[PDB]
Amino acid sequence: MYSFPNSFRFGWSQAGFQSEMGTPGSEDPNTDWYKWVHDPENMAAGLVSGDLPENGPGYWGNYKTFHDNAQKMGLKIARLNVEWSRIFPNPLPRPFDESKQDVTEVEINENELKRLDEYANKDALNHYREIFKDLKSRGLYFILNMYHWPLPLWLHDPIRVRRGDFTGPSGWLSTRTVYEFARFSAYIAWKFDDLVDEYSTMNEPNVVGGLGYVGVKSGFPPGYLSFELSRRAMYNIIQAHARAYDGIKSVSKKPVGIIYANSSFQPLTDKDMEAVEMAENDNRWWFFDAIIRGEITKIVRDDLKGRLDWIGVNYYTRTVVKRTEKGYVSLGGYGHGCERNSVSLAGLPTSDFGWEFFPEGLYDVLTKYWNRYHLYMYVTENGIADDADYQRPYYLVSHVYQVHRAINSGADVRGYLHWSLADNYEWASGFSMRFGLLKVDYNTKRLYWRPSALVYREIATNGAITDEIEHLNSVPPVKPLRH
Amino acid sequence: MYSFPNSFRFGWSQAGFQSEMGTPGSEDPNTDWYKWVHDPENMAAGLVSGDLPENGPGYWGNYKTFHDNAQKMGLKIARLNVEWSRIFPNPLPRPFDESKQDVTEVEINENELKRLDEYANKDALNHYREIFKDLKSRGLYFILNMYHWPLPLWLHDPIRVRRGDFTGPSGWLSTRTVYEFARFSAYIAWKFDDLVDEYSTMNEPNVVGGLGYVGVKSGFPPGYLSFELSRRAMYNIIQAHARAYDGIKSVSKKPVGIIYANSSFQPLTDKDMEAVEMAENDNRWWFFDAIIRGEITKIVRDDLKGRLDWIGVNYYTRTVVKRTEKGYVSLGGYGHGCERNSVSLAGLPTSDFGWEFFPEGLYDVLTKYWNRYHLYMYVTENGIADDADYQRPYYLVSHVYQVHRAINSGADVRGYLHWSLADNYEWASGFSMRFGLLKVDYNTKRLYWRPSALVYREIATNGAITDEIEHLNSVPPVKPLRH
Amino acid sequence: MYSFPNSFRFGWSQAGFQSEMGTPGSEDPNTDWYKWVHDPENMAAGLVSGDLPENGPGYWGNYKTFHDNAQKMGLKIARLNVEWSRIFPNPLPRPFDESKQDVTEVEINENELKRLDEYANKDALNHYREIFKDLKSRGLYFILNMYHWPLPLWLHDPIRVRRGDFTGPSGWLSTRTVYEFARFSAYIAWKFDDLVDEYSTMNEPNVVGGLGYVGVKSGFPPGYLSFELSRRAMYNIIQAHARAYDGIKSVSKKPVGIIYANSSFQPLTDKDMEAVEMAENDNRWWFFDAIIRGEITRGNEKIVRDDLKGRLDWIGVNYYTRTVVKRTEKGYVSLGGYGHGCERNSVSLAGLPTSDFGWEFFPEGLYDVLTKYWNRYHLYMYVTENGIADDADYQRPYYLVSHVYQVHRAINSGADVRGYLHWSLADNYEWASGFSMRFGLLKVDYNTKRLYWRPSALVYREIATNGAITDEIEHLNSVPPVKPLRH
Amino acid sequence: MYSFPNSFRFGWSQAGFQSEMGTPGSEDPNTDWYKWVHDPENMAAGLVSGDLPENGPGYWGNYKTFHDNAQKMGLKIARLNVEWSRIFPNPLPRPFDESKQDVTEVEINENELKRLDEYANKDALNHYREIFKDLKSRGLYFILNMYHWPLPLWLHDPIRVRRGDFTGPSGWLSTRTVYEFARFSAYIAWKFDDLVDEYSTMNEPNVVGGLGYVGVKSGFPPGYLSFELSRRAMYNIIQAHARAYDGIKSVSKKPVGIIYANSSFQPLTDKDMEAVEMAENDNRWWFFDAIIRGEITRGNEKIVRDDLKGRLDWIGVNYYTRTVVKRTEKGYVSLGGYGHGCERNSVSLAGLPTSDFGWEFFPEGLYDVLTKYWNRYHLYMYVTENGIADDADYQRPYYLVSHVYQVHRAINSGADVRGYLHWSLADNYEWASGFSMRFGLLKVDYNTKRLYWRPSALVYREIATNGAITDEIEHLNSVPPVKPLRH
Ligand SMILES: OC[C@H]1N/C(=N\O)[C@H](O)[C@@H](O)[C@@H]1O
Ligand SMILES: OC[C@H]1N/C(=N\O)[C@H](O)[C@@H](O)[C@@H]1O
Ligand SMILES: OC[C@H]1N/C(=N\O)[C@H](O)[C@@H](O)[C@@H]1O
Ligand SMILES: OC[C@H]1N/C(=N\O)[C@H](O)[C@@H](O)[C@@H]1O
Repeated sequence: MYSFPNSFRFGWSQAGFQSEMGTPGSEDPNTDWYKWVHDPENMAAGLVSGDLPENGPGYWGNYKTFHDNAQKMGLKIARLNVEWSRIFPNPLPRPFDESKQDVTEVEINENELKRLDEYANKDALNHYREIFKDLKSRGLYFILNMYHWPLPLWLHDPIRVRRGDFTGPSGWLSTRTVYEFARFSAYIAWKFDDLVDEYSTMNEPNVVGGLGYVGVKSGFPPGYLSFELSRRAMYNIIQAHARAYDGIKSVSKKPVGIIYANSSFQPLTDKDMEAVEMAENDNRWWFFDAIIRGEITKIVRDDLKGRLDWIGVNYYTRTVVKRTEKGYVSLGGYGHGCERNSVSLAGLPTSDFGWEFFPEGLYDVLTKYWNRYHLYMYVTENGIADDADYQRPYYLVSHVYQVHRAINSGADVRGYLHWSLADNYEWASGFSMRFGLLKVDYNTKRLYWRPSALVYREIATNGAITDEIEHLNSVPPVKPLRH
Repeated sequence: MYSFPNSFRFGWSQAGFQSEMGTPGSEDPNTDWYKWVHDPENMAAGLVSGDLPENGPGYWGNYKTFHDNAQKMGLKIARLNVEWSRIFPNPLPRPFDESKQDVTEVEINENELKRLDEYANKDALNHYREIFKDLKSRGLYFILNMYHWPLPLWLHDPIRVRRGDFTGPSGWLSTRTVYEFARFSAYIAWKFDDLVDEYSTMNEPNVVGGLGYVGVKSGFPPGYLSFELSRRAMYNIIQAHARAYDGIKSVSKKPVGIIYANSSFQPLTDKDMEAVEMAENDNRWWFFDAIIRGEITKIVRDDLKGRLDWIGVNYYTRTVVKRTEKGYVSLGGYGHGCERNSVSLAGLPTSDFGWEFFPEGLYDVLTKYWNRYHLYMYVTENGIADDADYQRPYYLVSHVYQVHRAINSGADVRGYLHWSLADNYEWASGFSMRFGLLKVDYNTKRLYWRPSALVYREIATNGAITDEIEHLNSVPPVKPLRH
Repeated sequence: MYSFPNSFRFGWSQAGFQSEMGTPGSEDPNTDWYKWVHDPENMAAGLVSGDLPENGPGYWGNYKTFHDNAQKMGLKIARLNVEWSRIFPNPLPRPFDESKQDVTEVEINENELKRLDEYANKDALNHYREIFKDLKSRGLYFILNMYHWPLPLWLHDPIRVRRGDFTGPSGWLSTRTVYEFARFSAYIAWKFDDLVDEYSTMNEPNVVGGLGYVGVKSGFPPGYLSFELSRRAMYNIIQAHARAYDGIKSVSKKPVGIIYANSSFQPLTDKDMEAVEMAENDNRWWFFDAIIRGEITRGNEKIVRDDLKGRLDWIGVNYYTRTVVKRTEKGYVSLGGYGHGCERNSVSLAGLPTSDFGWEFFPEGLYDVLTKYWNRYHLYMYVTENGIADDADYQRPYYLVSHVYQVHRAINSGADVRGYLHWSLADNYEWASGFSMRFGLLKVDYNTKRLYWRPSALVYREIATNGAITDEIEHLNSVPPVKPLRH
Repeated sequence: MYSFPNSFRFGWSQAGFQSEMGTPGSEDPNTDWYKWVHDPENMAAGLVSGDLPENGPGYWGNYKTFHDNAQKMGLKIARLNVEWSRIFPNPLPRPFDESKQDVTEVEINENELKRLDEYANKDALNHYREIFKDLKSRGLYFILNMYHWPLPLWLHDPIRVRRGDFTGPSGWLSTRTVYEFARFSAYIAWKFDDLVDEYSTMNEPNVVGGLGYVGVKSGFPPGYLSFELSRRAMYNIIQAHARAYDGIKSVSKKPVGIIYANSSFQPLTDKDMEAVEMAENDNRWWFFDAIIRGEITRGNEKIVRDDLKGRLDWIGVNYYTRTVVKRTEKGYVSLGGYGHGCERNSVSLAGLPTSDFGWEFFPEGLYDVLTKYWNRYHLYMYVTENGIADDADYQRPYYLVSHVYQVHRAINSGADVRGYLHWSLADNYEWASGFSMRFGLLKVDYNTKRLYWRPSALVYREIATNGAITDEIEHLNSVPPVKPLRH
């Protein structure tokens, strides 16, 4: 067996936009993402799937069922977010000089929170309180995340921006968003601190800036291709993180961290180890050096330094890189860039999404963070698109083993949260990518236990990979799978 | 949910030759099958795999572990056989006219059993008693089968016969075997009646005669190609069944049945329904009409009539047939005649063994037997070769559902026994075909729970296909599998 | 045997941007498409492959070898374009009210032509003359096409437009481009008419407008997503075609047609026949009714323009695969998993093999397309493109024979089809996809620029030299066996 | 370019039983193989496919058409056999001590030949003359082979032997067959020497003995499993070859060789080179050392037989794929998943594509086999068979060019190789597998008996007419791309 520390918790992560809608009464039309996936032109271009989130798994109405299943599964931790748009669906009075590059301080006090109070949707707040109380009643430790991608439409009209029009609400391109995000975060902590165990400001800010402004074929808002604007967005979201951290801490003593999108950077040949380090700097260290050490672009900002208590590690697969004349490049045919339901250039099985099986990468990522910063971590996402459940039992057990391995090496990792408890709306890809331990019938909103859920219940209830399921710490056999 | 009657039992079947050996001390070199798979010429011809049963899962030594796992899995029934060769490894004194075609009576009484007693291996008998006592102590209902293919070498030297030499011990071609089988069966019931709940005389006599003397590419002993001798073997094994039934009943009041190899015969087109009936007559009814009604080839034998209390239905897949000028033919590309790890001509997934997914066939077979004979049934075998466990969760739930369906239609089916609890020696194919709910590491003899075992535990402990696993009553998705 | 009329020609089609560059001194850096595929942001987004056209098959320098192989293969017809950008690399003097929606007339006279002649690149002109004279010396009948997608940069900066900046050169969004295209076409006809047998104004305007402004994941310039701007570009390209036809006719008596991208629209179920007609209207008839019958929609009204009516002598049918459509509450939709929307090197939802590009094998659609055009307009046709992405040459022998058979079938039904031009003689630069998609009868080694005959080229030679699908290769009129192929 | 010597010939090989029947009046029901494939028990066991040779490509009636296509394809050599059973359908008079292990001499003189002539079927003889004269009229050099597996039923009843009854005609288990084969070969030479350029005594004796008595799942007659009887049959077939060589030489001055089934033995790891040598000894050298050097094992002793020594003028190299071997405690073993032991239409354990028959693409092995024979014996060779089961023709263009290149390489290294004969010109009856395995350059429609040129036939014509792999097809000297193929 592989036994975990008595305090280690197994659980799951999910997001508001992806899971909440589906039950009549749950509809939240007020985000950039809602508008984006309903857009006629985006649909015709195939940038979005045509599936709509209001036809979703219905966590808003059915949360008690989700929680019942999580409890039966032996889970002891959950990470979810509140949707900003639900709490503040209408524009807030403008506060503050918008032309200033840096946002070093956002003053938040009791009076200001009471004023914000008057703009908040009370029905939304009460409902979230009901969801989280039910969550806590199952013995679930609660990590509350403030943001998992959708912005209020009054902060970002993504179609205007796609069209090249920067005169409207411009999302992460505007310091007004940084300012309001800080206040929103403080406001939520102020309202929910009694229920929350730990906080995250944000989920994967690198993906928001990266796919929003560079990887435009991904169909992420606002899909405006610009290196310069991707930089500006990332700069703003970093400041937003720091200002949200200060805002939360003005109102709570609880740990505040951040959740980030990771890949394990692997050398194509033994001559590519420098390329790996350059990739890690460019995709990981530059960001965390900003919010932990205050290092940014080359100065030190005291308002950025030390704004992090813990690191949420999301991990799915690797990225293979090679050294280049001018620098380095990532290679197609490995990691996230494989054919769906096939095999990578290394002969490793790929998921319904075309992502390569590579659990060793998780050990790489956890130990590298630990060695650099010595901040404790949760694995906040790890899972696989696999409606049939062919690969998931292996994917699950193998990655859990790599976590045990990281802890064995000295890394302080305090939980593993699978993505996800149930199938949900996979962004521009729609419902066809199914990540759940539980299968969703979208017609009836019924949840079914895929065999991996029975496997995870084994792990969670025992706090270990048991002797009986240890064989799943291996690669899915490729011979019976599609090539 | 699909709930079964309170008296219905879920369990498993296994065979002595396939599971017993593997632990030092368990070796049984005294069968036709042992000699057959060790034969240098058979190995060079590829008729046998080259794997040897003494390197097996080791039920002989490890039975307590098998039973522990079965109990944890919620199983309540088991069907196993004693190996004839273990109990009588040495030739018995010749009794009886060998030239007579019919064996209508075998006189067995107390004195004769006491005499046989003096030739029996006491160590083997005591060991089986230990295995079965442990089995009963887990709350397992016990179906004891007398025969599952290997014969004592002193009754059958299969290499001599393969070579065309009929002067030696000739197995089912000799009425001496019919005579000794009747006595052996009576002897075992006499020794074990206190432990046994129900009896089977034989496992799949049609396969012994069919592959032994016609389907010679299967590498089954003695591999002598002869329509005439296949008929003679089948004639003898039928009489053997009847004489074993009388012999058991001379010593016990408990139910005595037989286990038979079934296929669901399906019409290629709607013009082939006559072909189906001809196939069913030729492969099923002729045999059961002999041992139930005494009808044989065209007379009635009173010594054959009514020799059956129950029917063991083994079922894996269908056979597609078409009408022919001269009669009917079976079609390649369906049922058992598909490519391994692929798809049939109907687009249905095939197993590691090349067998087509067709659970509806089981409903067909159970209801047809019920309607003809009105004898109660157990599903004595059903399973799939699937080391990876990709298809098994679906195979398991789908077939269990078809049993529920048969019962719903009025058929008296009293249990479902999966083939098998753990991986074992798949005859001429060796160890590579893995049918277990539990995976065997043959190096250490350790057993692991494949996810289907967790699924089966759900079914068995609840006496139902539960709401949560009901989605597995479907065909494995073929898109992610090999074509 | 399937024998063709004695006058029928077998040949090939090729485009300037895709095949010219690759030999020393052949580079043409002056187009929208050149800038588009070199753009750092386009490359990082994966909109373009990273492959560059200047590393291509080298027709500019190696044309004699291309033509040697075409002659050896028994080909008797070719359709190529001149690249506008090579002839006019620098801007011409502003002539004309850019605010006017319609361009009903473009006056071109001999004096105007002689002025234009002062701005034309003479080396480029002379080189094209050398290429075309060699072509004609092989006994190849010559269809000269004026345009096959790239525009001079001075007429379109696609990066600016991608960024949503409409103050610069805007390509088909500007009537200036319409005006200049007319003059350009008249000019090329004026200079080359002695070498040309028939003219086409343009290749697949519907793709330029459709992928440029709607199908933006395709990585075609300017990649600005706008239904309204797609409509505007299509409106301009239609009037450009008409003005180019009048311009060519002012200087030549020869036939002037257009080449258009076709799909065979097929009903998912027997209840989807209406859906097909609606798709045919929306993707085909609306365009050809504008340039043949003068019928068109301007803003929100349905009018006849006398300046558009009758501007077409022949139709170039480009055809690769079908589109499967189904009827919807609000209209019709096309279905993934058939036609061009399949997995690469696999099988469609109908069990038909797909190409290296994920396009479904459906030769029957060529019969559908040819006979439908014939019955509507009764204008003669050439099949101006038909071919398959297939480096290994597994499917091409079947693809070629089967589609050629379908043209024999169309003629048999009464359709006036005068030739079949395979895409392409050799591998070339497949737009945003780069070099990996190989459509050639001849394989190109891009390192040495050497050409190799795939077995389909030997098959094609059998067809062309005999003017028939011979008895000996007739079995290739069938679907490539799927069992040995990837699924 | 890979150019061959001016004297080198490209051609094909074909067998009587596999190609002759299919036309009215061509049936030969009088062989062991005919009875074997019609046998009800063999059919029900799946030992044989159920396909029947009398439904075959019809060379007996259509030979002129076969030869027309071979001439069109530029072929200059052919190797065929006469079927023994057609010439002597009824038993001959018993001559000779059947209990003697060795047959050191078979006296044949002109008087004996004239007596044999009284029993020969004259219609069959005249028909073969007609076939062979037509063959020679195409400029085809003629290798006549005496035997390619089927024996007259009066010499072998394979069902009896399958049943373990050795009292009837026992085929290669009886010296009577050795004795009669010698007379038969002398006889055919006597009758046909004016038409023949070179002779082979037999095709692949090692397969006859090996699959007949050991590899019994292959469904080859008599399918009686016995190491000892396999040894006995191989011993007899060896002496039959020697006696047939002396018999032919008594009547002809022409070269007399033998055709043998080859595999290239390859080491799994660098520690398996000894294993290869042992496999080469056991599967190849032991046989050829008997008939060239007279070295052999009788019962349990190693002797030189003067009556076996030097009975060979040339070696026919048949080659399809490799065998991968590894060293074992007790010796060596060959490995599944490489060579002929792969899944059909898939990839081997080495990632190389497999044929319709599950045979791995390994042209390098032909170089290995040719040079090894050359270095051991210094006898000239023809590649007498090489080809692939491939109905679709996906892999054959690569298979053909690559193996032909390997023969060019062998000659380059000094090996005297005088021709390459593809198996086969057209599809035919593949033994126990039936018609489904298609090896032809030409595809056969078995309903009409029409022949079609697969693209590989056009490729082969390029090679044969030029006497070279030309520059234009040189890219086919490569492995078929696996990505678009089934795995
Ligand atoms: O793609 C799976 C999963 N992965 C994610 N990042 O990699 C997102 O956080 C989550 O919203 C998404 O659903
Ligand atoms: O082939 C699976 C299984 N199936 C069986 N019959 O179909 C045999 O009873 C059993 O011994 C064998 O292992
Ligand atoms: O996609 C192949 C081919 N097909 C075309 N239309 O479909 C284009 O005219 C041509 O430039 C392109 O290369
Ligand atoms: O298996 C193809 C071919 N190969 C052969 N040896 O390998 C035989 O001589 C020939 O008869 C057979 O048809």
